[PDB]
Amino acid sequence: CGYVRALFDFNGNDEEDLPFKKGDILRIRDKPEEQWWNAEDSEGKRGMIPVPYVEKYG
Repeated sequence: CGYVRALFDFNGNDEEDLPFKKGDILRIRDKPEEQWWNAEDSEGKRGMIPVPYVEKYG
């Protein structure tokens, strides 16, 4: 219920979007766009995360 998970490790590492990893945890915070939303990683880093690269956990 407002949580996603990345099932793929990305290479990119822009100084704007948070980096993802295989089997990473990312919480949903705000979904302004229709592809990348602002999710809070499991590190407290709140940035844009892909909805496709991730999955609906809860």
